[PDB]
Amino acid sequence: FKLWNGNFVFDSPISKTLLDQYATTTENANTLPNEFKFMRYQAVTCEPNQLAEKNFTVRQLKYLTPRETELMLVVTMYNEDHILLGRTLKGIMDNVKYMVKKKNSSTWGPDAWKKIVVCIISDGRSKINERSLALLSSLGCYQDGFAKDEINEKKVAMHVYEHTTMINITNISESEVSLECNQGTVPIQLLFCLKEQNQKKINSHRWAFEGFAELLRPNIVTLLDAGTMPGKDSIYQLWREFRNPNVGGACGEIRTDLGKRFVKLLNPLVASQNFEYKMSNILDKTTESNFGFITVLPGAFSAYRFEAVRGQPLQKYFYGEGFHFFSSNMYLAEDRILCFEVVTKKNCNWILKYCRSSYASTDVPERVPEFILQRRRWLNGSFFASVYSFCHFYRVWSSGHNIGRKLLLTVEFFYLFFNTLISWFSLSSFFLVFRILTVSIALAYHSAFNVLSVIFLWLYGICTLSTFILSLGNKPKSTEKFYVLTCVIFAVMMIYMIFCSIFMSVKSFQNILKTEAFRDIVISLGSTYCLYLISSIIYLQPWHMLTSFIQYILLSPSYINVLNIYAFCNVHDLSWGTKGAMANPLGKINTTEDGTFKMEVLVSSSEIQANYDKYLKVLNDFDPKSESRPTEPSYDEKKTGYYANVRSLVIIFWVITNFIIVAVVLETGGIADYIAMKSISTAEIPLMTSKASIYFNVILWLVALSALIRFIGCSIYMIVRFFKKVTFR
Amino acid sequence: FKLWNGNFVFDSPISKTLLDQYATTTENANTLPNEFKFMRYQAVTCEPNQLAEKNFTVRQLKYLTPRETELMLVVTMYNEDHILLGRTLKGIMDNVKYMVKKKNSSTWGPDAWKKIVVCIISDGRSKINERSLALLSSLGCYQDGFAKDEINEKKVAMHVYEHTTMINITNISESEVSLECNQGTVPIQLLFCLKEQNQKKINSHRWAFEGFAELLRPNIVTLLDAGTMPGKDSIYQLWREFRNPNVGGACGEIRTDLGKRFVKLLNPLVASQNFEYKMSNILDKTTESNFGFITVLPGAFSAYRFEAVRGQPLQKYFYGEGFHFFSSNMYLAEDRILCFEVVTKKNCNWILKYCRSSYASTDVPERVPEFILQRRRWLNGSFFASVYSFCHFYRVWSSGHNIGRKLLLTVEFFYLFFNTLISWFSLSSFFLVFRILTVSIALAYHSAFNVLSVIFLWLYGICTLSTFILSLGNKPKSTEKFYVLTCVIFAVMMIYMIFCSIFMSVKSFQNILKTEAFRDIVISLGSTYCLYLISSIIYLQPWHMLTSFIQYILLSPSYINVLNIYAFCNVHDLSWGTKGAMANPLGKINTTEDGTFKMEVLVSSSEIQANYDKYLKVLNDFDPKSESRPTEPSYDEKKTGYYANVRSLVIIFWVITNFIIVAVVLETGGIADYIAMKSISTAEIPLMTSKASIYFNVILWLVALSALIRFIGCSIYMIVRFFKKVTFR
Ligand SMILES: CCCCCC/C=C\CCCCCCCC(=O)O[C@H](COC(=O)CCCCCCCCCCCCCCC)COP(=O)(O)OCCN
Ligand SMILES: CCCCCC/C=C\CCCCCCCC(=O)O[C@H](COC(=O)CCCCCCCCCCCCCCC)COP(=O)(O)OCCN
Ligand SMILES: CCCCCCCCCCCCCC
Ligand SMILES: CCCCCCCCCCCCCC
Ligand SMILES: CCCCCCCCCCCCCC
Ligand SMILES: CCCCCCCCCCCCCC
Ligand SMILES: CCCCCCCCCCCCCC
Ligand SMILES: CCCCCCCCCCCCCC
Ligand SMILES: CCCCCCCCCCCCCC
Ligand SMILES: CCCCCCCCCCCCCC
Ligand SMILES: CCCCCCCCCCCCCC
Ligand SMILES: CCCCCCCCCCCCCC
Ligand SMILES: CCCCCCCCCCCCCC
Ligand SMILES: CCCCCCCCCCCCCC
Ligand SMILES: CCCCCCCCCCCCCC
Ligand SMILES: CCCCCCCCCCCCCC
Ligand SMILES: CCCCCCCCCCCCCC
Ligand SMILES: CCCCCCCCCCCCCC
Ligand SMILES: CCCCCCCCCCCC
Ligand SMILES: CCCCCCCCCCCC
Ligand SMILES: CCCCCCCCCCCC
Ligand SMILES: CCCCCCCCCCCC
Ligand SMILES: CCCCCCCCCCCC
Ligand SMILES: CCCCCCCCCCCC
Ligand SMILES: CCCCCCCCCCCC
Ligand SMILES: CCCCCCCCCCCC
Ligand SMILES: CCCCCCCCCCCC
Ligand SMILES: CCCCCCCCCCCC
Ligand SMILES: CCCCCCC
Ligand SMILES: CCCCCCC
Ligand SMILES: CCCCCCC
Ligand SMILES: CCCCCCC
Ligand SMILES: CCCCCCC
Ligand SMILES: CCCCCCC
Ligand SMILES: CCCCCCC
Ligand SMILES: CCCCCCC
Ligand SMILES: CCCCCCC
Ligand SMILES: CCCCCCC
Ligand SMILES: CCCCCCC
Ligand SMILES: CCCCCCC
Ligand SMILES: CCCCCCC
Ligand SMILES: CCCCCCC
Repeated sequence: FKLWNGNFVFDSPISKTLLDQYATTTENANTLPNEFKFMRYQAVTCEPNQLAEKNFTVRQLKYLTPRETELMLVVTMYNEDHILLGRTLKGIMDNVKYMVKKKNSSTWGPDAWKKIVVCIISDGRSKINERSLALLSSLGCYQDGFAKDEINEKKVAMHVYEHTTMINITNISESEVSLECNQGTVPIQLLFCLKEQNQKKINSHRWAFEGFAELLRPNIVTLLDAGTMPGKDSIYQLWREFRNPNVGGACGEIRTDLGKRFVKLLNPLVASQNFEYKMSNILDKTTESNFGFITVLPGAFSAYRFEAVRGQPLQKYFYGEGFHFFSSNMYLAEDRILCFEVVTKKNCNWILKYCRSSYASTDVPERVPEFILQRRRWLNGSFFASVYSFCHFYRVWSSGHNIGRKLLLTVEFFYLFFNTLISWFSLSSFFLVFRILTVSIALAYHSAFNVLSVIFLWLYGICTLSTFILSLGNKPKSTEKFYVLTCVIFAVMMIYMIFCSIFMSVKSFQNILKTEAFRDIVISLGSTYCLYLISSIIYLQPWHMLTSFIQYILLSPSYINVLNIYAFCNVHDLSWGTKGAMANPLGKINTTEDGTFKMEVLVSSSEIQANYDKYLKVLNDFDPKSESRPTEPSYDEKKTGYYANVRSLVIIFWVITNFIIVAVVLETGGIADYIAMKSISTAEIPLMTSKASIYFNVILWLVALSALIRFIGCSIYMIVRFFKKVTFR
Repeated sequence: FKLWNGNFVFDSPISKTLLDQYATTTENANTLPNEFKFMRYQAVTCEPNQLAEKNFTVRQLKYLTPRETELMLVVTMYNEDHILLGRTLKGIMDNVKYMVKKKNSSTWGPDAWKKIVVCIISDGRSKINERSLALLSSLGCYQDGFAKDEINEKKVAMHVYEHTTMINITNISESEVSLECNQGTVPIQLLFCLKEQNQKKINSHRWAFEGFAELLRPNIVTLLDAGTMPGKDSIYQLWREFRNPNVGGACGEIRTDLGKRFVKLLNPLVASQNFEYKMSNILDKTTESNFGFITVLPGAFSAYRFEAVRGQPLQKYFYGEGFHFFSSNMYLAEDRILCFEVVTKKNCNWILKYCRSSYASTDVPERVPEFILQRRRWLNGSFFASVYSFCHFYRVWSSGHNIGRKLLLTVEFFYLFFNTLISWFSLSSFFLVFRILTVSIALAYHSAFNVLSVIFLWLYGICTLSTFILSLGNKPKSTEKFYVLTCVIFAVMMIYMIFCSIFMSVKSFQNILKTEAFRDIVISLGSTYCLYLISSIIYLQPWHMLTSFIQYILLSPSYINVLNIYAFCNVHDLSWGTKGAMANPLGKINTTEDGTFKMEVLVSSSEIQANYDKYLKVLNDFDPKSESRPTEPSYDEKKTGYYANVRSLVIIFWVITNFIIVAVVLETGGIADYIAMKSISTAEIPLMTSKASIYFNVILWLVALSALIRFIGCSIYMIVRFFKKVTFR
């Protein structure tokens, strides 16, 4: 063969069984376009940054009339099953089919399938699922065979497969995938590109944004994840948000999958997450979109404009530039930095908008060990992305917005840090609320309320201590039975804490009709629970305020005492290092010959004496006077020693600054003794002071105050969207 | 060559420069015995258990008159310097020289160097120090060259080098080693045997006890360690302990090296360990030897009788037989099991005796991070070896002792467990002593004693919490500067605690001459410190009660709060597992040809269709109805999950059972509130109760009581030895 400009570009045909299916579609089975009956293979053996410099090309450039690209759909995966992968492909194909049948459109039409380009980017050739790859092979986009790993002393970086198929999935069952090819199917051009070795996930986005997108030059770049299934017309609704030239990014809403006939609602750990997803798409995202800055939830469905993300925003996302705090830990925020660098771009004005008429369902974990490992990634990233934004809020004023937008963004950057500070102090708030409430009901009614207030404290301190020891030196998959018991214990504590307040409040009412507990039934149940229901009704989805609202309350104590403790003890996921310097000089003959053969035996007396004097000389030049610097750690074992130091300094500052709040309200830590000894000179300790009644009201005023802003923000968004709908109708 | 019975046995000569030195010794430089001018090499390529079964042999068996062995000295090492190795060899050579000049002896004499056989067992061929091996090469016991790694599809297990040298070291300086060969030097038979791959240290003892010792068949087997230097005649004095046939093992005493002209006494961390070594060889070892059961200190100098340790004692030391508590953690006790299985041997009667006229000096750590990592091995082994002995104390009565010895051993097995229980509860004892003493001086004199009692509690709780976080998820070599600060803080706390007691006691005396603090200067300073001095004077080494007694007191709080915390959080030294299943099918050509060459390209349409059909068939047979058992952990990654579970269960039971003692004396943990609420029905909390004065005397009575037994035991041993000396004179 004659390789093309130093590159191995091969062109193979397809199976005979597959071509016959395509032949039935046309009205004359004699000829077919070359794009429908071939599969271009090529090896890259270079970097994604210099893909266009090494005379590399894609299949879209070399046409009689060059094709333009309007949407580039990226779909990353890593050893997912062949059922999770099919769900995303089925959702993608239906949207493309929908966008073809549009009658009146200046962009889309009956020949609009030449714009969308699907791009699957797998990770690792030895880690991809065996069954998932067979699904791609059944679509005509994979052929076993050519896997050249090197070309002229150049290891290949990644393999590129590409083909324009005409088979789209019809129905995904629980154990089967239905494939069909009829007159009502649209062709989908695939660009399956498989990587060689495992390189995390940020490198996968580097192969797309800096790689193929640099050759195709699309308008919009949409990000997906294997498992997420877009809706019937979710692709089209998200594309309509770029009508005005100010938007530089968008995302829809994400929903949980309830199985078949709503069967997955009996699980207390699935119904709990069904209420948390709803309350995040109704109270938080709308309020963030009002100002003009949003952060996409993990697993969601997002799209960026390729003109906005080009240059500085992409330079500080991939590389980001030692061992400095804001440069070495910045990978923990995932892509939340990309959303922040777009709004604050110099001499430009881009805003992020939240679309509501585009949804994407997904599955959720149903076991406890698997559910803890997932939130570990979310919490560590949502905590660092708000500390980075607050310390760099001055960069908004160097942008190109007007005067109103800058002031509106500065307020939101403070309102987010206030929410972060509330969540940082939530470990010492729950204990104080639990302790000032059980004691206060024992000083008023006695009876059996005196022993129950001592059993629950010891049952709390034992479960809290065991979570710190099992998170610093153990895995959550080994000891699975203990976490379930801890969750049940916390749920029971929550039930008792709820009952005590109702009892005290009803007694207070009966003793004044026939105060800390008087306004406790007025602000924590009348102004917090009512606004949630009103906001849900306004959002026109009021069917989750009774379905799965009880289960979320019982698992509330396990969101701040089992999930925050594990997420802070595992920040960087270090691995130290073993290595080893095996003796390179080895394999001295094999003596395979049974006998006779003597090989080479040194008998040279002079050589023997030279060797003996060569070992005798080593003991001479030993003087340690010039003490050389000890062998410093490489670079891979010295960076690990830095991740272990910035992680032990966060656990200490999180425990010490939370115990100070407890030793100012409860007068623990030896402070009450100090007052008593000061009072015995000019001698006893009260059980409860007056500082436990001021604090018990402040921590409940902030809870209902933060639920008041989320209602005004949710209502303004709907009011504006209703007028937009009326005007555009 | 004609290999011997399936074994590669080669015989090389020595360097010409080395033979000339030997030639000067004899009175006729014409001939020399073959043992003095050759070096036998052999590869083992088998197991130590079956060394004699594969027709293997040593150089001592094939003589005109077979030689018998009286002492087999084992010297293990692992990447030690060439100065530490020379110190042991110089000490060994001087003892052999001393044992030759004895005039009247029925065993030793002028030709007694044929009995002692030195055996150096290095570990790892790629880990041995390159400079230390040159010292062996300069002795005529190593030749670079033949290092065959395989023979007829059989990997070599270990390499055997052996030669009878005649050069002994004269003086070891700080940077040089002096070698000489004169008329007053004795030959030493070396058996340097170098291992192939790193296999810990228990395997090294298996190569000796089950290996060479099975062919040489010695009388006594002495154990050493590179770095330990025996005394002038320490070998001979330890051999005299086997005169009577009841002894089945012995050991001497170990001392610290004070450098040159006592220069290493200025270090507070070296002087502290100088007083701990003395108090262990004067109060503990003598008392244990009185009963008849002793445990050798780490790094010491011990000897066993090969007849006593043969069979069951060696079968349960190496193998010891699942995942059971007393079978999987038994490797933590090192060789302390061997000492226990000798005394309780079935139908036999062996006792362990402690010799006092044989010493061996060694170096000690002088940095803090290096000192913490060493005691981590000692504490984890001395705690498990006493729990195993107490739960199996019934095995003494099945032995062959008389009636008195069984009763004497049963008492000692309880007295050791009592000492272990005292040390298990030492975390909550120091805090109680520190807290009941600083508060009590603030309720009597006020002034500045009210603020100092609150600063020290907060300064204690911050240093105690940071030691649990830095030991469960960090290495002690990284954060070196924090441990030094923690030690200084604890030392200052100790000084303040000492001053408070003296102040209170002198006030108590002055207020009765012109009670908890009255007998506090009578039992904790009059009956504890005096008995130490009396025992030291009786031992005839009373020069360490003022030299390094102050430094040991200041570092006393750091022996139970920095060393016990780190030793319990790191019990098994687990490493989890990474592994990885790299794609075995790989290496798809190299395409090295610049052009033209097409190699093999499949174009077979039928084969292509068959391939497409075999990838299409995988999606068919997928039915998950028969849910197979998930892939269980191998055996190496499942055992690690068991070591992590038995280690988190020890840290929890050590913290919970120590906080209960604090919540019964100080009435913390919510218990005082319970009493107050019970008292408000039929309402305040006292600062100090009467249980803090009963406990403060009990914990000081046990301290001076345990120092009273160690004096009687130390005196009885010396009284008996004096009569033995008088009778044997
Ligand atoms: C010997 C200890 C064994 C257990 C170790 C557990 C693990 C980690 C280290 C813990 C360090 C703190 C040990 C406190 C020991 C204790 O039981 O001491 C009590 C409680 O004292 C209080 O206030 C209670 C303080 C609770 C602290 C919880 C953790 C806080 C972390 C940050 C610590 C910062 C400094 C805190 C200093 C106290 C003193 O009671 P009292 O004599 O005043 O009772 C007077 C009644 N009339
Ligand atoms: C929110 C916590 C943040 C810090 C977490 C630190 C790390 C690990 C988990 C610690 C679990 C225990 C938390 C105790 C919280 C606390 O500050 O609570 C106090 C102290 O209470 C006491 O007694 C002091 C108890 C000290 C316990 C030290 C460790 C013991 C380990 C085993 C625990 C076994 C169960 C113990 C139950 C208490 C209640 O003070 P009060 O309202 O009675 O003061 C009345 C004055 N008139
Ligand atoms: C008569 C006053 C004392 C009554 C004590 C009753 C205790 C009942 C405890 C029941 C279990 C509580 C949860 C473990
Ligand atoms: C004088 C009476 C004292 C009674 C103390 C009762 C203490 C009960 C502790 C229960 C702990 C339960 C842990 C699971
Ligand atoms: C199979 C995984 C289940 C996870 C949730 C466990 C239950 C949590 C709530 C318990 C409530 C108990 C009320 C009595
Ligand atoms: C005079 C009425 C006394 C009522 C006492 C009730 C005690 C609490 C009972 C329920 C405890 C929590 C069970 C989960
Ligand atoms: C100095 C850089 C390394 C820090 C390692 C962690 C030190 C933790 C102990 C000190 C905590 C101080 C809290 C006020
Ligand atoms: C070599 C030592 C490196 C220490 C790095 C410490 C970085 C600062 C950590 C601050 C943590 C603050 C948490 C709120
Ligand atoms: C390292 C910082 C330590 C701060 C300690 C603060 C202790 C609490 C002081 C409370 C003062 C007011 C008491 C009523
Ligand atoms: C989550 C809010 C943290 C900061 C405020 C905490 C309370 C401060 C004390 C309030 C009570 C009054 C004490 C004098
Ligand atoms: C006049 C009564 C109060 C006096 C307070 C004096 C405090 C002195 C503290 C000195 C440092 C203590 C160790 C940090
Ligand atoms: C009403 C006056 C209260 C005074 C409280 C003083 C607390 C001092 C705490 C010192 C902590 C030092 C840690 C290193
Ligand atoms: C170089 C390593 C030193 C280790 C010991 C540090 C000092 C311990 C004792 C401090 C005493 C301080 C008295 C004021
Ligand atoms: C009436 C006399 C009062 C004396 C007060 C002494 C206070 C303690 C001083 C030393 C503190 C510890 C220093 C290391
Ligand atoms: C009374 C203390 C109970 C502690 C339970 C939590 C620790 C469990 C560790 C893992 C145990 C695995 C075998 C059951
Ligand atoms: C698979 C779970 C294994 C758990 C093993 C637990 C063994 C017993 C540990 C007891 C520790 C006692 C310390 C005093
Ligand atoms: C798991 C075991 C828990 C035991 C709790 C014991 C608490 C202390 C009881 C003290 C009773 C006497 C008080 C004066
Ligand atoms: C180290 C000894 C541990 C066992 C005994 C601990 C003290 C027991 C209580 C003594 C005081 C009296 C309480 C009623
Ligand atoms: C260079 C590192 C700076 C870290 C700044 C952290 C600020 C945290 C919030 C402080 C105010 C509550
Ligand atoms: C972010 C939440 C912080 C903690 C708020 C209070 C939790 C307990 C509420 C109990 C209601 C009965
Ligand atoms: C969550 C509530 C659990 C207990 C059931 C309600 C108890 C109400 C008591 C009212 C007394 C007047
Ligand atoms: C930032 C750590 C928590 C403490 C915040 C300040 C508390 C001041 C209390 C003053 C009481 C008089
Ligand atoms: C973050 C908001 C903190 C508000 C603290 C208010 C404290 C008020 C003390 C006096 C009440 C009468
Ligand atoms: C099978 C495991 C048995 C462990 C026994 C431990 C005993 C510890 C001492 C109990 C009495 C204080
Ligand atoms: C094994 C030792 C346990 C703790 C004994 C008491 C320690 C503090 C002594 C203070 C003397 C002034
Ligand atoms: C270890 C002692 C440090 C303080 C110096 C001695 C103080 C003695 C005070 C006596 C008062 C009567
Ligand atoms: C074994 C764990 C520590 C507790 C030992 C028993 C204490 C009993 C105290 C009884 C007080 C009335
Ligand atoms: C291990 C020895 C424990 C001894 C406990 C004695 C308790 C005595 C209580 C009554 C004193 C008057
Ligand atoms: C998943 C079946 C119900 C579990 C209930 C746990 C409390
Ligand atoms: C770059 C660090 C800025 C800190 C600001 C704290 C208000
Ligand atoms: C130029 C910086 C202006 C900050 C305004 C904060 C409200
Ligand atoms: C972007 C339209 C003006 C906003 C002004 C906010 C004060
Ligand atoms: C009144 C004391 C009761 C102790 C046992 C409660 C279960
Ligand atoms: C899946 C394991 C369930 C254990 C329940 C313990 C209460
Ligand atoms: C349309 C701008 C609204 C700003 C205030 C949002 C709460
Ligand atoms: C080793 C030189 C003296 C150190 C003293 C540390 C307190
Ligand atoms: C084999 C376990 C014996 C336990 C004895 C406890 C006294
Ligand atoms: C046969 C067991 C006898 C035990 C005696 C203990 C003193
Ligand atoms: C071994 C000599 C007899 C000892 C009896 C101890 C009671
Ligand atoms: C009397 C209060 C003093 C507080 C500061 C002590 C250093
Ligand atoms: C060797 C490092 C010494 C640090 C001293 C800090 C007080
Ligand atoms: C010679 C036996 C002595 C037994 C008692 C030792 C304290």
